[PDB]
Amino acid sequence: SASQTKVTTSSARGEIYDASGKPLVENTLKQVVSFTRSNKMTATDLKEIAKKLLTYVSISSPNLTERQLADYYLADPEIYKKTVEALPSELYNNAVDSVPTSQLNYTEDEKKEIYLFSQLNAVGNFATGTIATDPLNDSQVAVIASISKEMPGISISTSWDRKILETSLSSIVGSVSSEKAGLPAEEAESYLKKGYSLNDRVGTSYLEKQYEEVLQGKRPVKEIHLDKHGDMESVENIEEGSKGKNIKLTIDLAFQDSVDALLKSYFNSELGNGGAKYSEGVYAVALNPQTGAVLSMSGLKHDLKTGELTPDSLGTVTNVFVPGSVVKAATISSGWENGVLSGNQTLTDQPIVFQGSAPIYSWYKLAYGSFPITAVEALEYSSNAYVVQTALGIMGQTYQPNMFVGTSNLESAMGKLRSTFGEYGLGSATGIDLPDESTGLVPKEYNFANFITNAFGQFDNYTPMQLAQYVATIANNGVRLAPHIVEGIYDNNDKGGLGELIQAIDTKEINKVNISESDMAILHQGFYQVSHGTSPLTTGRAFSDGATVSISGKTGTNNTNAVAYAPTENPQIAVAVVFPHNTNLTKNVGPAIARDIINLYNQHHPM
Ligand SMILES: [Zn+2]
Repeated sequence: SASQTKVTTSSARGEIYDASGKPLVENTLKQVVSFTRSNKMTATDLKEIAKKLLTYVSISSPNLTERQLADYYLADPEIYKKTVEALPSELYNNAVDSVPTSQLNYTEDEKKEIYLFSQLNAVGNFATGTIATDPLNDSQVAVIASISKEMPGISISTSWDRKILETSLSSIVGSVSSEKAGLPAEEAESYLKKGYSLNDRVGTSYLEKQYEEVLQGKRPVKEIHLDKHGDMESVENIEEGSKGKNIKLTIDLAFQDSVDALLKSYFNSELGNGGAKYSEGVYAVALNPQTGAVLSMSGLKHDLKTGELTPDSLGTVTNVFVPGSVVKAATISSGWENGVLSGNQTLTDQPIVFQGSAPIYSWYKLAYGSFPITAVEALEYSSNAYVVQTALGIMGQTYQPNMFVGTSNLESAMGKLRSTFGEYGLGSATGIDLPDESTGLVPKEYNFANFITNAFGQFDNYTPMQLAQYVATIANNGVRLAPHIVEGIYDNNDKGGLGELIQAIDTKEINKVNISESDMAILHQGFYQVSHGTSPLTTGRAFSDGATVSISGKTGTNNTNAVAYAPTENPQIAVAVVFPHNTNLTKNVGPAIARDIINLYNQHHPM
């Protein structure tokens, strides 16, 4: 029978780099007081160590918990034997812990040695823990190092402050927990199970959290074995510690910055002319449709209460917007999957009149009367009649003007429409490499009118990322890919910086949309004619106006959203622009913004 026990110490966190290698985070090296605890140190011994250490360190904002107050009170061996004396070893510690009031009389200078006592008390037997204090300077550290021998247990070691660098990707990088705030409390149990200490610093937000396993530094491990009582025999080493592995993003700072500037430019323009007065902002996501790589995620928040403009790149994955007409492709796709439409089917474009409700029109209203229209043309002219007749078909009915609609098949129809939408990413999880994306506002309580509006993008709300995946799906011929913001995992070179490739994050297929290849080609013809058409009803000629490459896309019609991919023949970029609640009917900047993003990218990475 011999006693076994192993202790661990954390290392430097890996760093985060943009597509070109610029660092986005900083490990600033610092020196800290460390404490190594022995099974032999009593609480009175620990008290004596705190008081000696208080002469050398500064303690500013001590926020002691009752648990800590009581531990310090009960340290006195005589006062512990007395407090349990009046009660009706671990169970005996906890019951005696509910026996004293925390209304104790400790001077402010007293509260300081209680804080330190706490820090020493938190360190497990034989382990080496950090003793959090105010920043120590070079001279202050040299004093402590020289008188360490007088406080057995105390030493000076090297730690690291984590800081985020001022860039447009600073919001996406996320946060890491302090060594004082320690391991996050509502998750403490699930980390201890993994191997983490109590005062470890771990990603609590966005990328730091998502790639925690990659960024966390490898630990140096030591074993200690115990004799008879459980006392230290010798201190043997198992594993030598190293800096965490690095991650490189798919986003390039230069490009991201130029998209932010372009969004601000268009937003102010629209704000100035009054069109954007009640608009919450403008968001843009550009993806690579062959891989799912995220090329930029930009956002500009306009506060409707003060008026201020602030960056909001996370809005692309957390905020939801009515999509408008850009979703017409997904509704037509649903008609094909549910046997309502056959290839490029001709419908009458007519006002849609249901009993007990206002007629439904398209943007051109009555200007051309009723006329035959194909699926290609339905996308090109952005026809509501077409998608409304399609939706009504999914519900099992043929449109006749003035019809009373039976709603016996409404849950089934809505389910089928949303199911198709979900295949494109609209209302479902995108797969993106962040801990918590919104999946959109998809209401479970709805009626017939809602089902119909949903068909032309006027009910379910989606995020800008979902809308980008949708059009990247069309660009990738129906094969929907998980977006990823990280490109590969990287080693470190000789002095803690971007070394060589460990594991390139590879493409992930999620599903393939259940439509024919020729049906997918009909959606491609539609999206092309939106931008290249010659009809008075053609809706997106602005996509082509000064384009350096051939753009295909779809406008959203209040609402000035747009989606696009390019080049048409061999798509390498797919973009979604979300510009909610813009009242300018005159000129539609949605397509213009998407074109410019695509031009921006083409100038940066030639296609
Ligand atoms: Zn051993």
